[PDB]
Amino acid sequence: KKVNWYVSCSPRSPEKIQPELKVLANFEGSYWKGVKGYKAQEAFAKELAALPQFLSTRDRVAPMKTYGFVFVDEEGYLRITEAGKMLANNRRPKDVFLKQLVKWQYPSFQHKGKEYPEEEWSINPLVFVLSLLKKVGGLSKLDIAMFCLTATNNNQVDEIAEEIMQFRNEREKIKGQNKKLEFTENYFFKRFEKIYSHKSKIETKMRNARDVADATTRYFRYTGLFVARGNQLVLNPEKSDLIDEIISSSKVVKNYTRVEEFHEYYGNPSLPQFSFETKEQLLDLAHRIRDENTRLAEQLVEHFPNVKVEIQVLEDIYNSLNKKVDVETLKDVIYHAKELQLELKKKKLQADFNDPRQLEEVIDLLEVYHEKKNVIEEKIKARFIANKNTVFEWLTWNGFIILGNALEYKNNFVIDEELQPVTHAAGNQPAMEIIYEDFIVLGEVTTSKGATQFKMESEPVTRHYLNKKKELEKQGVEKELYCLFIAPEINKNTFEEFMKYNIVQNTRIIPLSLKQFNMLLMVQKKLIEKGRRLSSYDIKNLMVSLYRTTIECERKYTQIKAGLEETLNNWVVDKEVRF
Amino acid sequence: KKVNWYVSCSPRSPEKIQPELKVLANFEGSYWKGVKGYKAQEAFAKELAALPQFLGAFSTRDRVAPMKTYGFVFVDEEGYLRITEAGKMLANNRRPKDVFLKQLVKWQYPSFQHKGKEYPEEEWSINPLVFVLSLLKKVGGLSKLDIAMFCLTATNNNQVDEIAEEIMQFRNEREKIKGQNKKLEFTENYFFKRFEKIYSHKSKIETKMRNARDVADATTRYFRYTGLFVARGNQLVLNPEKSDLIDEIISSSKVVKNYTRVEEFHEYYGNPSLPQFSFETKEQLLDLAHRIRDENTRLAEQLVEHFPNVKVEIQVLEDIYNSLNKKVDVETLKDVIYHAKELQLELKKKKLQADFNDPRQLEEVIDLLEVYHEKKNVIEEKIKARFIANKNTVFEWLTWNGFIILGNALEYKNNFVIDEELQPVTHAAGNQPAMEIIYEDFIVLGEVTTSKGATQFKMESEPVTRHYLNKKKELEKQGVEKELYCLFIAPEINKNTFEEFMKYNIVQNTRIIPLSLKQFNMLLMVQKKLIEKGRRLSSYDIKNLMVSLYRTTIECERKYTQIKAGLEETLNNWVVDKEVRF
Repeated sequence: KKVNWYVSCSPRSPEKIQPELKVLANFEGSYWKGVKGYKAQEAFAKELAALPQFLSTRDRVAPMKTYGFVFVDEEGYLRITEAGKMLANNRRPKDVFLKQLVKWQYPSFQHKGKEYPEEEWSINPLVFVLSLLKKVGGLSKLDIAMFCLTATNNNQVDEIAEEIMQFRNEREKIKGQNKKLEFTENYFFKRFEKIYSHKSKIETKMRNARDVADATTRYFRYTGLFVARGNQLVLNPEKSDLIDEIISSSKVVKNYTRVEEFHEYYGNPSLPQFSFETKEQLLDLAHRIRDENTRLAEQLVEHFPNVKVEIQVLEDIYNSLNKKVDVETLKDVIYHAKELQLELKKKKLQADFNDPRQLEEVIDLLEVYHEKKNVIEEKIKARFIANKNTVFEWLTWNGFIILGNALEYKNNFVIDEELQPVTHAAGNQPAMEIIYEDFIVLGEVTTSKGATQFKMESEPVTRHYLNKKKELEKQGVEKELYCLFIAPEINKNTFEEFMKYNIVQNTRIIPLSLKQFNMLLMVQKKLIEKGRRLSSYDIKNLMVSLYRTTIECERKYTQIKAGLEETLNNWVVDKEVRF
Repeated sequence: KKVNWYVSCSPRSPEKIQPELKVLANFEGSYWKGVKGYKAQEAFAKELAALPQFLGAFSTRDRVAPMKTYGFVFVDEEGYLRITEAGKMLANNRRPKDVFLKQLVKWQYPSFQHKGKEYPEEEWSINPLVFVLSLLKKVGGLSKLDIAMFCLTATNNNQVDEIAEEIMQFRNEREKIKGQNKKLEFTENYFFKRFEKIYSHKSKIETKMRNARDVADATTRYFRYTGLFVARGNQLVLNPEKSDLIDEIISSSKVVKNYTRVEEFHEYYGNPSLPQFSFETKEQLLDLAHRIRDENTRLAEQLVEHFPNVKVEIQVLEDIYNSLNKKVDVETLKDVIYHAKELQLELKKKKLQADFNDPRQLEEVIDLLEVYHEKKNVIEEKIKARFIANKNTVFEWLTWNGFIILGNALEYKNNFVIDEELQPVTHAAGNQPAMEIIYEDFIVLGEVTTSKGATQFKMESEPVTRHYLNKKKELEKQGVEKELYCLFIAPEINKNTFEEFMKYNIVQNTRIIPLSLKQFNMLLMVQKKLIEKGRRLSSYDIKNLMVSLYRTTIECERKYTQIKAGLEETLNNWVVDKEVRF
């Protein structure tokens, strides 16, 4: 028997399921089971690796089964559930996840019989964590790896809440931040020992837990039910009504041993049906969010006219309802309108940033990346669920939000409903794309150094830029394209290589040290103190200048290097603030 | 400016330095530089050629250069030949692997031998052996090829992280490539291009790659000699019994700046006490001595019931440690520790007898021996994938495991070199049999070759008979009264080689017994089946085999095919006698 439930790491973040599932849907109706199925699994594996997204079958497909996107009918054919179809078509993907993860239970068709007896097992894991959080405050990745994976029954909420509360109480006693880690780590080894070389073996289970707890946080956050506060998973205050209804109507259905019958329920993305899902109530919910958005916008359009973008998009979303007023159209309007709200929140950060303490938090946090590896990991884990690399992307992006005037601040790393970081940008994408009135600036960041940096950033960066420019041409968008490449320490060979690309291949890649990126932030801080702020033109100008310097200066590493410092300081001084 | 360091292949194996150095030390205080130097260098070359090792002058500067490179010797400001303290130790044959360990650790570029324009401080600051220690801590093992590709062209101690990085990636690229032949292509291609960036063009980069390979070989031999590294398969790894020493070596190593002036530099480099290690006090040397004792006592105690031939080592340990009843000084302790490790190594040879109770381990030696019936290219390929050593050395090694498996010897004396985990390094010298197996009341020399036909006759007739007659005179001389046999093993025994030994047996009173590889394995097969049944060969059974085969060689009709069939029958008789299933 098993004693933990798990969220697979294939992939670690949910948004990567969609492209694989889209490819898998093409094998619907293929023989899939045993030896007669080899030809299809083989053809799939292969058409799958051909994605830009990837440049063993049973291991990738398993999560898709587990979340009831797909199954194998009794006579051996691959089937795609209604939920799978919707996700493959990219229809309201986070709602599809929310509803599947809410119905997720043990036992199930995947996890039944011998290894999963009903004496031990009866749990909806997502809804467990929702109930559990109603008691405890939030749960770090380690809480979850420690305590939650091992829970096998919805009944164990209180027992497990209590036991966590005590672990917090026995840890408050241990003085020394160093000594607290020992206590925690030893408690971890012991608790798992009760439950599962002796020494090296339990440690490997503890490793596995920490991995699976990361994935868990990422999947649960993608639902919009949970968010991050600091390094703690907690409930989303905007979803209280829903979470309630979810806890109330939850259940472990007993009919899980026959594949067709089980998936008729578990594959159904309309289930569970919630109380507000009527035409009447969906209209109210659609209107309600329009009001929230109109409001947010209206409080911001004086100081920050770049919100006219969102305003126009809302008009476009809602205009559907002049054509159709059915349940389905309403759900799409509501989904899109919440995405658009999330865009509005990115623009509201612009306003939050008129507060020097808020602006300074980003500066100060960015500063941390000057410190040594060990101090980096420490101040991060204490403040964020996502790892340091992903947080650097997050922070830089906030930097561009500080500087203002973009029509869109397009993070390519994943964030949650409270704009907190989750997952880094995919290999085929820059970390962010900042879209202005008449130019576009890509953000490429890294924390890697020396020979390693060249390895890792040279080709990706130039390729992203060249791919992006191709796409603008294709779409006939006629804005200049720059790329700011930001690192705490830029490696000489990396720098020279982008220089080569700028003059030879006509890229506009501008390397700025972290120190230099920060000066921009401080510059904007001081402007705001004096009731002024950077314009779209100021940023354009800075980008044009620094690029000009890259192609016009003598082809000597320290020549260009000081040339950038030169152009930079020109622009700095120009804003007529000293220090 | 040079881009690689190097271990000379003169000699390729480090144990051959000692006798040269001993001869060379006789020339201490001789003028050695330039034109007045000619007389001395020539007297030396001549004395050097007199050794058993150069029979079975030329450029000296090449014989002597490694002795300069490792700090055994130098030419002083006035141009006289001087032997450093390390050289003196090694000449006298005191703790020679320790001497080597210390000199190779201190060894650096740049140096007194390797300085100036060819070796600029901008590019060069490396201790080669300590670099490979560091590197291995990251990548686990390094094949010769690895060493050829990545290591010889490192010129700075700080390149470790970088080269580790680069290797892991190369291993990740290679691992994804499907198909053995295509893996080889990529490997050769990566190698080719890498060395192109560093140095008929194609054939010039390939000479460099070949050299790199050869130097990698000598490198692994010298490094293994130190005991710091052992072989696992065809990989050089760190010796896990040496974690602590390795870490201390890494921490305290350095490239000293005072290399330009000869006397000053050698006062450091020729000092066989440097570097001084933490445990090298009387107190901690005592603990180290006691700790090795306990290792030895333990392995001897888990053996002595079923393998009472470990009584030899038990007694020798006693003799070694009883020195400390008389003196406990740092020097006596270093000697005690040195010998007790040597003796530990003997205990491990006796432990193999126990490991071999496991039918799988036994069978591995049979199947490896079995590979030498294949074509030359199959042999090379199957041995390069499993050993650092060449297939000729590995054949001596397997034959010797063959004798361990048959059991009962007081001593299994490999004359070829093995490392601290008993893996093979270097074939036996031309003036020795490959092994000497010593029992209670008889001795068996083992001579083996992979050679065939006229080239086997040419190579073997005279050295085999000469080894036998040298050993026999030496026994008489020492009053050791045991009969002396030799088993001569080859995959295919040449008619003329055979008849030559038969001739020497009956005319010159040798006891040379040539067995085919096939017949050798048949013995091991027999002992295997005896073990399956709770039995095993005794010392008697072995003696009986040797005596009988010998008798057949001198008693049978003097026709080649008669004696050849006589051996088969005697062998089959002894096999039948053992009552096993063939």
